[PDB]
Amino acid sequence: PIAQIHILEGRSDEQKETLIREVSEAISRSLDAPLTSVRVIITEMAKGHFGIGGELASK
Ligand SMILES: *[C@H](CF)CC(=O)C(=O)O
Repeated sequence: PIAQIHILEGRSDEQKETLIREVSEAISRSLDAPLTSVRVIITEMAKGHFGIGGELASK
């Protein structure tokens, strides 16, 4: 399994490392998939690069 997670910029390294660990564990547990088979990619979005309803995250 390969997971990619788009999140807004601004979080600490430590919190991102938690995200990676906890998502990986959830995938492994859910699927009975070996933990070493699980890859996670965190993709940070600049606040001026994410829209909801046509309005920026930076607003
Ligand atoms: C997760 C993607 F299907 C499995 C994988 O990449 C692997 O078996 O190494």
